[PDB]
Amino acid sequence: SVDAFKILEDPKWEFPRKNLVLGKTLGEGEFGKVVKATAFHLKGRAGYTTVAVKMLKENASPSELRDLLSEFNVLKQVNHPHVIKLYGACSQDGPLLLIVEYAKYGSLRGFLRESRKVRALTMGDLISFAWQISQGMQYLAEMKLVHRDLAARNILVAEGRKMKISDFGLSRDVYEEDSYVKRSQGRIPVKWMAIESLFDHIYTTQSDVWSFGVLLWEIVTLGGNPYPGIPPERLFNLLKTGHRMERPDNCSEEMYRLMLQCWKQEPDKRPVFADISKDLEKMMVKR
Ligand SMILES: CC(=O)N1CCN([C@H]2C[C@H](n3cc(-c4ccc(Cl)c(N)c4)c4c(N)ncnc43)C2)CC1
Ligand SMILES: [Cl-]
Repeated sequence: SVDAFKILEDPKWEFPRKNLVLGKTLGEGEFGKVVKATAFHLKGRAGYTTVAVKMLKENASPSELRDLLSEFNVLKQVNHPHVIKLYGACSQDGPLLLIVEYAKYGSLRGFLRESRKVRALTMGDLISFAWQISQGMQYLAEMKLVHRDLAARNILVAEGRKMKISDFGLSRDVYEEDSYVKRSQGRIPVKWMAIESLFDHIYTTQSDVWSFGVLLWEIVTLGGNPYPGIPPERLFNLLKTGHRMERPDNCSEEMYRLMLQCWKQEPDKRPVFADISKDLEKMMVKR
């Protein structure tokens, strides 16, 4: 009935728009506009706190609001150190604003791309990043939740070079809830899509392991674009015929072995994030 525009008000998460000073735009993707801000008297006590506010673009489409609200409810449920922390919101009688943790160093891909022309990033730094994101995904899988997109773009980096999983707009439950859900078709970048997602549109938690395998590639390549040059059809055939991405330039032999474990044909035989987090710690403790 009620048009999707009208949003419900959650009492715990509603923050006064009067107690918020917006500022410099941090980015404006298809997800929406995110600006830097600081909020006074946030979560009880007592001073101001520098945050980041996502919002609708000036030319927002209904699906953008539908996904921004689908991003809201997922952020409400989850609370984890390596998952960007939702601090508040501004829904009623005004533009919808999501007050979220401020991860200064920016998108992980932007963090990796900036460093290779310039800060110095050791190899031990990269395995720590994947180990951080493995724990965060481990937490989300313990919530029995699929994140779907998972890429070096959607991962954030906070103060002290700490990872924060973000962009929960496309998330879905591994076991469905709504009796009638409108499925958001073909929104995931084909290169990060698991073979089954390409084949049968199935986005499981083991599919996010496939996504994590591509993410590992992005990290070690420092922002590299996966499967270069290949069009969409040629990629589907490549994965169907059996080929994957080859061992990247200056990547560990046991690290590349893990990447192929995530691109296994059968999702049933794919390592789980809890058993992946142990594989990444074993890599650092040697060094
Ligand atoms: C086109 C494209 O591929 N781009 C790459 C990603 N860019 C994002 C803006 C920047 N960003 C975002 C957030 C943020 C805050 C709340 C939420 Cl709910 C979400 N999802 C994210 C954020 C932050 N808390 N602190 C610092 N920077 C931040 C990364 C946009 C452009
Ligand atoms: Cl974003």
